[PDB]
Amino acid sequence: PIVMVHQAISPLTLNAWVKVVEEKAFSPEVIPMFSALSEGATPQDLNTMLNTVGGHQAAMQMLKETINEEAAEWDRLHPMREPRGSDIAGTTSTLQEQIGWMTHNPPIPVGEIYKRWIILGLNKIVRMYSPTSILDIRQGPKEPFRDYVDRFYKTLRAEQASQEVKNWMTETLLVQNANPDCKTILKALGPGATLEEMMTACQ
Amino acid sequence: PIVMVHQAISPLTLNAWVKVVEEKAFSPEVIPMFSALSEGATPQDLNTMLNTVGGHQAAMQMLKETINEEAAEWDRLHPMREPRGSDIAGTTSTLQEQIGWMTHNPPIPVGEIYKRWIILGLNKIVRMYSPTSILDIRQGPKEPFRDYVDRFYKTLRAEQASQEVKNWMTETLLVQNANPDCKTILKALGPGATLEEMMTACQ
Amino acid sequence: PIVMVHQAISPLTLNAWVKVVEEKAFSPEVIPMFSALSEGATPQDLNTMLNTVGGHQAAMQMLKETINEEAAEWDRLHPMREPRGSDIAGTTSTLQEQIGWMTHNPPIPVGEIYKRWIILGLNKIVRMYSPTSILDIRQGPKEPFRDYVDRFYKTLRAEQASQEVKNWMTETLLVQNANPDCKTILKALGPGATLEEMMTACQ
Amino acid sequence: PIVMVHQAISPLTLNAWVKVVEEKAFSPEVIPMFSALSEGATPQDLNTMLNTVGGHQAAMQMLKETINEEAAEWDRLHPMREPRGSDIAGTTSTLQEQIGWMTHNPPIPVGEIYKRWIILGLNKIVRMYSPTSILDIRQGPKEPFRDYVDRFYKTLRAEQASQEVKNWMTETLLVQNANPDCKTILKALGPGATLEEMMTACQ
Amino acid sequence: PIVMVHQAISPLTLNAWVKVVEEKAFSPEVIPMFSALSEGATPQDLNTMLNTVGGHQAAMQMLKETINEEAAEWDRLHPMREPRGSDIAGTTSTLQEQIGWMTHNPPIPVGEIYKRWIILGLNKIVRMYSPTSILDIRQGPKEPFRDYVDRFYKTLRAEQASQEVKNWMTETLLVQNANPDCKTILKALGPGATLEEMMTACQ
Repeated sequence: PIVMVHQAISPLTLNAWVKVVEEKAFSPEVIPMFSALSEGATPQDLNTMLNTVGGHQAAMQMLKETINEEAAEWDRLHPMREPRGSDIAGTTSTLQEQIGWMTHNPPIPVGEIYKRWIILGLNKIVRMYSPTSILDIRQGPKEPFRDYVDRFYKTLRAEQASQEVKNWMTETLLVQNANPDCKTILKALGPGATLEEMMTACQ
Repeated sequence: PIVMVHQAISPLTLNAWVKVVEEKAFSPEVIPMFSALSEGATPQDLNTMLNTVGGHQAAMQMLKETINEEAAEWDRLHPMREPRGSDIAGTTSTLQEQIGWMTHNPPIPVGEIYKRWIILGLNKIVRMYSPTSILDIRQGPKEPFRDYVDRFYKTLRAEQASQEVKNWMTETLLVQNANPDCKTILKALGPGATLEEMMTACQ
Repeated sequence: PIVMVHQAISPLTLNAWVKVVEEKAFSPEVIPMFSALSEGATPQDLNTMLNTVGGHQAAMQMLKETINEEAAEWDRLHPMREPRGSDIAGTTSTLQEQIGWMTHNPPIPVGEIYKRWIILGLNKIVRMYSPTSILDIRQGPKEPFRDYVDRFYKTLRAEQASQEVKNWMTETLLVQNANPDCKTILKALGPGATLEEMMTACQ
Repeated sequence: PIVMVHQAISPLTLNAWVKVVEEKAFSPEVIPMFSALSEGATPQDLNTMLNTVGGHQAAMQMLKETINEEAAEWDRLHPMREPRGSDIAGTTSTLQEQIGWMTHNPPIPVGEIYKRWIILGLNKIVRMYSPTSILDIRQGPKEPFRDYVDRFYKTLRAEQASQEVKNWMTETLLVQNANPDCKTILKALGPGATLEEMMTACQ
Repeated sequence: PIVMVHQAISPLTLNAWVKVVEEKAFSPEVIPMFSALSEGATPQDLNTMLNTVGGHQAAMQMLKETINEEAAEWDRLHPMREPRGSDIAGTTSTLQEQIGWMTHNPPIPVGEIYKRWIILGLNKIVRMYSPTSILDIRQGPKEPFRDYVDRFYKTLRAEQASQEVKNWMTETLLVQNANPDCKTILKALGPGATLEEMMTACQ
C-alpha cells in the first residue's frame, strides 16, 4: 500500500484473500473483503492479488476480459505522462511510475479507478453464480422458519434489485412464499408488523 | 484503530471475527470478543466488520433495524457539523469527517455510542436465541455431574437475571434440579458448602 | 500489554487462547501458553482473556471462587491509593489506575501477583481433572512400547510428585509396569541404561 | 529482506509457503506466491525457503540440479569481490558479502538472478506435472458446463502455448470438444459470441 | 530475540512452532524451520519453546537427557563470570546475565552452542524415528511412478549417507528397485539420463 511512502504488501493479506476465496467462493460478502484488503493498493499489488486465486480460472479470465474492455472504452473516451488503457492494467508501467502518479499534485487516483473496474467485474461474476431466482424459494413442509428466512434473505441480497424493488420483494414475497401455517400466523399478526415480531411469533 | 493517527484495519481482525461467528454463532462469549476486536474502531470500520459476515443474514438485518431505530430515537432526544443519527451510523459521513471528530477538542465519541448500540443489539439477539429456560434443565439418570453442572451454569449465564436473582438461582435451582443421588450428597454436605467442595464430593 | 506505554491487546492472543483451550482442554501444557500470552497484561486484560472462554463454565466459576478467596486472604494479611482485594480483580478499579500503578516508582507488580493466583487456580484445576493415577497405567498385550511410554510420561507429568519421587517413579515404575517382553528386554539391558538405549532396544 | 537495512525473515512467510505447497502442490498459481513471498530475499533466505518444503523431495532436488546447471552455464558465459557460480547459489558466501553486494553501487541483483533461475525451474516442474493435454478434455454426458469449462481453462493455463496458440485453442477447442447439447447451443449463438454470452446461454 | 536490545518473543512464533510439531511430528523439514524460528534466541527462550510442546513427552525427555550429557562433556572438556554447563541450559542463570553475555566484548555465543546441541538431539531423534531403510522401498504393481519416486527420495533424505554414497544410491537403487515396466523404460533411455527426462518418459 501507500501510506507518504511505499510499503511492501504483506503475506498476511495474500493468505487472507486466498483463504476467503477458497472458503466462500463468490458469495456476496467476498466483495467487502476485497474492498478492505485493497486499501491503498497499487495496480501491481492488485494484479498480484488477482493472480493468487488458484481455482475458478474461468471467472478470472472473465475478469481480465472485462477490465481490458473497460480500459479500451476509457481510451476511446479519454485519449509525468498521462496513463493509457494498458497503464491502468499495470502491464506496461513500472512501479516507480505508479508511485509517481500516486504522489503527484494533483493526485490521479488510478488505483481507485482500477478497483472500481474490478468491483464491477466481481459484481458481474457474483450475478452469474446466482444459484436461483427469488421467486423459486418456497418453504418446505417441515423446514424451520428461521433457516428458510435466512436462505430467502441471502437470495434477495444476491439479486440486484433496487431499494424500492428490494423493499417490495421483502414485503410481498416473504408473506406469499411462506408455508401456510406461518403465512396464517403472519396474517394474524397484521400489516405493519416488524421483522422481529414476526420471527418471534413464528418460533 | 486510532492511536493520534489513523491506522489501517488488519486482516487478522476480520479473519478472527468471521471465524468466531462461524464457530460459535451467538453464544454469549462472542460479545466480549467483539468488544476486544473493535478497540478504537471508527463506525466505517464497524460497518465493514458487520458486512463481512456471510451467513445469518436475518440476524444482520435485525441488527441494522435495531441500530437505525436507536439512531432515530437519539435524534428525537438530541436534535465541524453536529452529527445526526445517520451520521453516527457512518452511512452519510466520510472517513475524514470521522477522523476530524475523533481528534476534536472536546472529543465526540461516536465510536463508543455506535458500539453501545451494537452491544445492545447483540444482547437482544443472544437473549432471543436463548435455547431453553433454566427450569427445563434436569439431570439425567446417568448424566455426569460435571457436564450437567457446566450445562446448567451455561444456561444461567445465557439468561438475563440480576445478580441477586442469579445468586438465588445458583443456590436453589442447582440443588433442587439435580439428580437424586447428587441431591442427597449435597444435602449430606450441608448448607454453606462451597461449589468446589460439592463438586469434589459428587465425583 | 505494557512496553513504557500501554498497547492494545491483539486479536491473535485471544484467538490463540480460545483455540488452545478448545483443542487441549486442561492438559498441563496449556499453562505455559497462558504464561506466554499474558506477558505484560493488565488485570482488565486477564478478565477479558478469562471471559472469552465459551465452554467449561464450571471451571471458570471454580477459578473465580479461588481468586476471590485468595484476594480475601490477601486483604486479611495485607490490610496513589493502595490496592484492595477487589482492585486486583479489576472489578472496582479503572484502566487508568492500573496504568498508574504499573508505572509507579517503585512499581507495584499487581499483574504478577494476579498471575500467580491464576496459575495457582489452574494448577489446582489441572490436578483435579487428572484422569488416573500413575499406578493404574499398565502396558497392553499388543500396545506399542513407544505409545505406552509416552502416555506413562504424560501421566507422570500430570501428577504432583517431587523431583526425587518423580525420578524414583521413572526408574522403578517404568520397568515394573511394562509388559513382560519389554520388562525382560530392560532387565537384560541392565541397570543404569539410559532411556534412549532402552527405547531403541525395545523397538 | 532488504528494505536500506537487513530485516530478519518473518515466520509468517515460511508458514504461508509451506502451507501453500502442502495445499496446492505445484499448481500454476503457486509461482506468483513465490514471487510475492520472495520480495527482497537474499540467497540465504531463498535456500532456507526451498529447504523448508518437506514432501516432493524429487522436485526440490531437481530444482537444485537445474539451478546448479544455470550457475555452471553462467560461469561459462561470465567467468568488492565478484560473485562466482557457487556464490549465486548462496553455498559459499557469507551474509556480510551478500548484504554488501545488495548495497553496492552499481547494485548487483544477485537476488533477481537467483529468483529467475528458481522460477525457471518451477516452471519446468509444473510443466512436468501437467496431468493431461488439452485434447484429452471432453465434456461428460451429465458434466456441468461451468465445471467442465473451468477444468478446461485450468488445463489450458497449465500448458505453455503462445498467445496466438492459446487464443486459437480457446476458440476452436472449447466449441469442438464440448458435449453435443452445449455445442449446438454455441453454434446457435453464432461466431464472435463472448464468453459471458455463451456461459449464460449454456446454463 | 536480540536485535542491540532484547525484544519479547511473539505469540506468533510459539503458535507456529506448536502447530508445525502437531502437523508434521519429526519429519526432517521441521529442523530448518526450528533453526529459522530460533534466530537470535536466548536459552531461556529455547526452554520456553521446548516446554510449549504438549505431546511427544518421551522425545522431549530424551532431548533433555542428551543436552545435559553434552553440557556435562563440555564441562569436562571446558572447565563477567564464565558460563558453566547448567548455565547454558538456562536453569541457573537469570535473564539479565544472558543479555549481558550476548552483548559482551568479545561475545560468547552460548546461544549458538545451545542451538547446536538442540539440533544434534533433534537429528538423533529424527534418525531414531526413521520408519524404514532405503532398501525396503519397492514399487507396487500399480503404484504411480511419481508417488513412488517421491516416497523413495523422502526416505533417502531421511538417511545420513554422504554425498558420494547418496549419489550412487540415487543412480543404482532407483533404477534397480523400480517396477519392471519403469525399469525397462529407464534401461531403454540409457545411462546418463537426467531425473527429469526419466520421469517425463515414464509418465
